[PDB]
Amino acid sequence: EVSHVHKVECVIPWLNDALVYFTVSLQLCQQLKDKISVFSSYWSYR
Amino acid sequence: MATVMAATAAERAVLEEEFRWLLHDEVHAVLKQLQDILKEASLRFTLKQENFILDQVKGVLTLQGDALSQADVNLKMPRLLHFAFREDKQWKLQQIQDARNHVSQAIYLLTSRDQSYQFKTGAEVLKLMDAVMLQLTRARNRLTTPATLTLPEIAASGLTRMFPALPSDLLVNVYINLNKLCLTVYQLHALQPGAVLHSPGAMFEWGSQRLEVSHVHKVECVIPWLNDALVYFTVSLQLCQQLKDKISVFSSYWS
Amino acid sequence: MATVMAATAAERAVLEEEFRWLLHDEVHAVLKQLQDILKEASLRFTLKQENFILDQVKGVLTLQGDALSQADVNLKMLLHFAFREDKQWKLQQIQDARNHVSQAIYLLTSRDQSYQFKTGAEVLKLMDAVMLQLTRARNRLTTPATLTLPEIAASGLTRMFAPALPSDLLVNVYINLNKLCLTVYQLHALQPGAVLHSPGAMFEWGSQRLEVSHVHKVECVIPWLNDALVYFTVSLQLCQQLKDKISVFSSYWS
Amino acid sequence: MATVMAATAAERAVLEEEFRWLLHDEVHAVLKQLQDILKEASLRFTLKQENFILDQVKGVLTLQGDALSQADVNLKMLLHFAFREDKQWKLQQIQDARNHVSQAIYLLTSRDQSYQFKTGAEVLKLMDAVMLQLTRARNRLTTPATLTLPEIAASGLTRMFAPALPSDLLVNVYINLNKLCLTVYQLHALQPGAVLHSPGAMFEWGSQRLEVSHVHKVECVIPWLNDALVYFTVSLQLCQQLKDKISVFSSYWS
Amino acid sequence: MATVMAATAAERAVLEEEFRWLLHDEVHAVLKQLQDILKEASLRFTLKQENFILDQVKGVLTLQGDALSQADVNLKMLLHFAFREDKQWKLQQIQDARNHVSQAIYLLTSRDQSYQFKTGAEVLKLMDAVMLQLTRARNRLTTPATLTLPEIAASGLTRMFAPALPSDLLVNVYINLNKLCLTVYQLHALQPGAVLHSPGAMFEWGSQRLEVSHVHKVECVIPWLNDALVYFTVSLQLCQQLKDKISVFSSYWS
Amino acid sequence: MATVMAATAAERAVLEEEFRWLLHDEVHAVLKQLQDILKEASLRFTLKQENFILDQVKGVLTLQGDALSQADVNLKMPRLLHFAFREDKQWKLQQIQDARNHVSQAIYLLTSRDQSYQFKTGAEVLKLMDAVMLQLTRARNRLTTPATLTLPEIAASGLTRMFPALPSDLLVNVYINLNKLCLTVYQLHALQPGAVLHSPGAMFEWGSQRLEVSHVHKVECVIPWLNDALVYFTVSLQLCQQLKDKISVFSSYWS
Amino acid sequence: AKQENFILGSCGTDQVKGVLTLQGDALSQADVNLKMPRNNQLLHFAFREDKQWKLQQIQDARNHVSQAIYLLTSRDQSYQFKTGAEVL
Repeated sequence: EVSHVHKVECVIPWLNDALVYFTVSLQLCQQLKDKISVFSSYWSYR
Repeated sequence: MATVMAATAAERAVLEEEFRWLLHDEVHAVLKQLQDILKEASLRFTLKQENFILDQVKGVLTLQGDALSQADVNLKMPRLLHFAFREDKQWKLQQIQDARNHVSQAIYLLTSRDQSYQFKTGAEVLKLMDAVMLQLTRARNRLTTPATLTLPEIAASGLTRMFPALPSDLLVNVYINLNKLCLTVYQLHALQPGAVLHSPGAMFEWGSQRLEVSHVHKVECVIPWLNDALVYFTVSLQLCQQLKDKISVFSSYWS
Repeated sequence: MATVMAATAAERAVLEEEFRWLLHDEVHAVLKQLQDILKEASLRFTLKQENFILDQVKGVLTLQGDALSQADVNLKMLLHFAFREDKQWKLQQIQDARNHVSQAIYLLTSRDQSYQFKTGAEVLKLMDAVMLQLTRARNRLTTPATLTLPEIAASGLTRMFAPALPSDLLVNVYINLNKLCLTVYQLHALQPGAVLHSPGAMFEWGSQRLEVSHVHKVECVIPWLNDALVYFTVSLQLCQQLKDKISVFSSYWS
Repeated sequence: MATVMAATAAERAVLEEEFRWLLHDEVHAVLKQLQDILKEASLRFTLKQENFILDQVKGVLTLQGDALSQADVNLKMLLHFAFREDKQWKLQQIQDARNHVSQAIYLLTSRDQSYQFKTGAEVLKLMDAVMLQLTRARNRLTTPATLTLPEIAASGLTRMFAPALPSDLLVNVYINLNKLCLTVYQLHALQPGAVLHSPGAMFEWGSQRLEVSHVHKVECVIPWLNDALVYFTVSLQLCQQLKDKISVFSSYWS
Repeated sequence: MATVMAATAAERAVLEEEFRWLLHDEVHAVLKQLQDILKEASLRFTLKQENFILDQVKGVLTLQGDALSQADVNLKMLLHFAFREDKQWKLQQIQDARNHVSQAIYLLTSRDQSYQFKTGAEVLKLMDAVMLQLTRARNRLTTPATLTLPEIAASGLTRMFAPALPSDLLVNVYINLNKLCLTVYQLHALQPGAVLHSPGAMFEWGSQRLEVSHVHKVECVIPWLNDALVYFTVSLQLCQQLKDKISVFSSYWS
Repeated sequence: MATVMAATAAERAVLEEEFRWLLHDEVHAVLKQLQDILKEASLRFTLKQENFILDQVKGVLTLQGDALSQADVNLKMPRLLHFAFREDKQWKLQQIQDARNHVSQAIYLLTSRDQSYQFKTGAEVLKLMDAVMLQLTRARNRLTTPATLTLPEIAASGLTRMFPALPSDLLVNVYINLNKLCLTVYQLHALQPGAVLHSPGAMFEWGSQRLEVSHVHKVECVIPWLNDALVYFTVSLQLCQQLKDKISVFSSYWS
Repeated sequence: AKQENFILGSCGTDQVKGVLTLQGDALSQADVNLKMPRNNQLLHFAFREDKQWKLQQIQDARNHVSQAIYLLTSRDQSYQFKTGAEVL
């Protein structure tokens, strides 16, 4: 049986950087998708 | 008594949930059917007949997909003249390209969704339906005769350049009208010392000269695969509308 | 099965209904209590002590309702002052407070006590209105900060004393929450804003520039003002309690 | 040029992202601190002094948690009173306060500390909930104004004294923010409302009409109540600070 | 009849127009007054007394603006302390308050006084902004509750005394609304949170665990802080009055 | 001066009130007219002609209300075959039932209101109008040719079972198109080792076999009472729209 | 420079403290002090030989990153797209 639980933690700066990069990239992708959909809904991409 | 009310509330909650699953299955069924129909509609725009014969002015046009690959025209005057393209050249009909784009977008809207999520209110389905229907109605609308094409725009069109090379008493326009490939010849008349009418007696300026439409000759021919495509659009629109209506009935029923 | 479910909507709906009747009775109980308390608060303002004695300045003021009917003041600088004729200086704070009380009571008595309880937002609006009136009355009773020394000078009170008084003295009488306050400002013009009310404050008056050299403040508790304030506090709490219960109810069944 | 602009959306988006991680860490830091402080505040209410001595009336009260286990009172009118058996009178204010604390702590411990910060409106809602619980606890600890003399009479406390006591006396024990309060109301029925709690207040009880002739009030500071209140104040300020920082952030990047 | 009705829209519209010009003049009057008062409040923070004397601990502090330039302290435990060099400890509360004042004044002076009165919601927004700045200044001046003993220890002030001082003493200097406050915490580490600031409070510092054994608090009124606070209160009331009049107007003609 | 402004304000208040009564009377007038027209439209769906003769394929159909009581069909092949129902059986046309339901609902919307209340803003009238118009437009839409009927749905329809009993090289469909009773015969062709087109060359699966439509024969005949009903729908829709527009003009006029 | 040693926990607030050396996805060291079971005792543990503890989360994430980059780089960046749907 678990009697006690001890949890310690630390920010990992480069992991944090990675997450930030993932999020920002996701945002770039969605913005591009939105522009493409907006344009394409009326005009042809080519 | 609280036990009655709780067991009870569980009974209504169960019925509503089961109905939510029914509606889930209905939604995805209709969506799948939409992808099938719309992909067939898509297949109609790319390669079926290619040569078409179009009154008192006659024409043989070879149309491959969206490209009017050739256009051979005979005009019977009070006198007959005969025209053709540069042999090497193709005139693209923008309406078909546009329509094909809208179809492509609709199909993307249908295939870029996870067909595996649990059912919700429906407002999201409603938005999907609106998007798809907008694309379909736009495709159909583009296929229809554009009213806002001026005679100077027709003159400035590449099609005039595309013919033996011919005078400035004649303008030639080829367009699509729903389910019909259309050839129109405008016979003109320079005037002695707007542009929207397209009827005999319409006036406009071109180049640096002022011109009047003297006569208009209109011939047309049904394009079978365009007709199939339009039929597909209509059916898809109705399927979408039916799904929207059922979702509304459901949502109002349990609220 | 649909019969189970119909029985079920019925029993839930019955419980909720009965609870709305409970809340109905509670609302009107509280409202009636509010009218009682507020009418007593009202009775404090109309007509109980009238003479009041207010350590280097002392004064005897006769206050009748909102009217300061007499003010006999002794100042050690001993010089002595009184009112002329039988004239009364009205303390506007009391008038204003009485007005807010009157309005609250109107809000309570001009309503249909055959309410057949609806939702509660209407009750909530009523509660807000009444509470606004009460809090405003109490706020007015409190010492007004935004009174300038030139406004004090331009007040009729300065004109009001017998013998006719000097331009090195200003007299102000006001109410601070629940105690009659008498303040004497001793000035003297300087050789060749107005908000601080403290020694060393400067301001203009008439066509001359003056500085407050010191300030004398005496005060005395007014029992019926205290009663009124207690009534305001209790009424506010009753209102708040009703609002909170209504919110709990409405969130409970929604 | 589009490449410049893409680089540009990238750098702005990176800065904003990093700042959201900062705000993420700040939020959880504050939340953890709130749980610590509030759990200590909670520990003050459960089980530290138990015997308390409360100038013309004096009393010795033994208070265990929310239960007034004994109350031995001497009154100069000298007469002497005590509890019967080993019975305890519960002070509901403490119970209520403890409930609000319990709720706040639940609000803090029943949340996912793997938040991956979103916007802040959710944090803001949490902050509002907790602050409401704290402010309510503190408000309850404060002297309730809306307690009528007949409610005091109908309270079990009157029944609770040994020897069995007279109908010219009422006894009330309550908590005012942080100090145990004992009040004795001396009455006497008149010959052929209820809210003021002051000498000269009139009310009905049983089938007889009574008037408060005078009131005796003694009080004593309760150290752990004071600790709890200090905790409430500090927690409220921490919450407010977090709300304000979130608002600054959200307005800054919007 | 339409002529009657046209005349009629004309007369109503004229009355409402004239009243908007009245409200226009009132708004700008109040605004100008606010700039005057707030600029004086501002003048209190920049440069008037500088030396202050703050019953078992006593101290002489020289405070210049926001900078505590010197602090000579005597403690009975008699031991004596002072600053090193000619260094100044800045009291951040004063800096913050001065910032809020600066912002309020900007809000007032960066606006077009050729307003041609519109509706009032814009005025209301301005009033809200200014009032927020004032209330924040005042709140900051008040004693911060959320300061932990380890934060006090980590403060530069502990490092700041000559002779270099012991680890059984902590010194904190802060401002509480309007009076310079000096507090000495007497500690002693125990044998093998931090928020209460009272005797018997426990916390960690460095790598050791410490408990506050007792606390000594002395304070002294700062006259110009008091003036500033009075200014804040008056400004807040002026703002509130303007808001209320605007609301009455807008509800009156709607 | 306040007396001027008050008497004055009373003058405008009086004019606006009187106009509100005018609009009240107009609203109820239009509503009554709607009940009359719609009840006549309703009466058209229940009992007028019952026998109908419907190109190169011919038919005599007996239609009673919503029930196709009999359908006698001659098909002229390259060779003629003759078909009839079980004599005893009736095929119900769902479009008519649906339309009749919408009409019933519209009439309920009109008759279940107190024709005696004082006039208000109109938003309530606007909602009533929207409801009624939705019912009418739905009735009309249902009467129209349903596009979303697949060939396998036609095969799975009871109508096929209803005929002497006939092969699986023939499918028979009877439906309504606005103002025309329609009979369509699909001539099929099993294929050697979607379904939406309804045109020659369309493919689909049925039973456990794969089939292709080889030819399509379409005949139709006007149904007089359906035409009357449709005319009624159109007129009612216009009456509703006119009332909506007038109410909007009023409400914008006095705001 | 990129950080390799990380401090988890404090001496006073926690009963566990650790200095973990994390290299890429690999936990190369975990040097841990535990103040258990009593508040004056302390036990000590640390990695054994030159071992790598793989944090699977980091490896997986890195794989997905690689795949995304592949999707972007497995294209002729002089490739004109045909429809908008292809880009989507």
